[PDB]
Amino acid sequence: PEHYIKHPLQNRWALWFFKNDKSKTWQANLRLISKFDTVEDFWALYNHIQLSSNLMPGCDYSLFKDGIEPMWEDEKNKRGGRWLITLNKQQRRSDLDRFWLETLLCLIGESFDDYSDDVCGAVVNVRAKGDKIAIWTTECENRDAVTHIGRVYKERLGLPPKIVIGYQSHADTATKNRFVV
Repeated sequence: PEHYIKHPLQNRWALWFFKNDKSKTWQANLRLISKFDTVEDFWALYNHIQLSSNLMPGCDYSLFKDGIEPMWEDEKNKRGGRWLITLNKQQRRSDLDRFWLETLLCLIGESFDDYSDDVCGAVVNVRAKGDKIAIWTTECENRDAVTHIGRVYKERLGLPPKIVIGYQSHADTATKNRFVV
């Protein structure tokens, strides 16, 4: 049966796109692209869309578990936060696309062991002043889960142990770091 069945993923995922249009509210600029729940359907989608480095400034991609919208207000994000990766203008070229794909694989591959259930999704923001990639988790007070996801993520990204990344709550963002690894 390994011959003809697609490989189902642990979760079904939704990809979202955001395009900055000052005519519209922020929520109105957020749009679901499509969903998938197999490895094959993931790659069909990835191979079909623009690399993040080719997006116009002001655009975002978001990959979230089906039923979680990529906004702070979702029940699964209101008490959560994000591990934040900040990219200077030069890293748009060097690391943006490879960091984002690694992040996508950390999500769909459930790479954070027992704490993968705390993952909600990830977001890449393409911006003229500097890009951002982040993994969103559901509960910023679960120190074990947050710091563990943060350590795994930093290692999968290949970041030097010289560098530090930080985790901030969405509540703080909507109005500093809570954890660092």
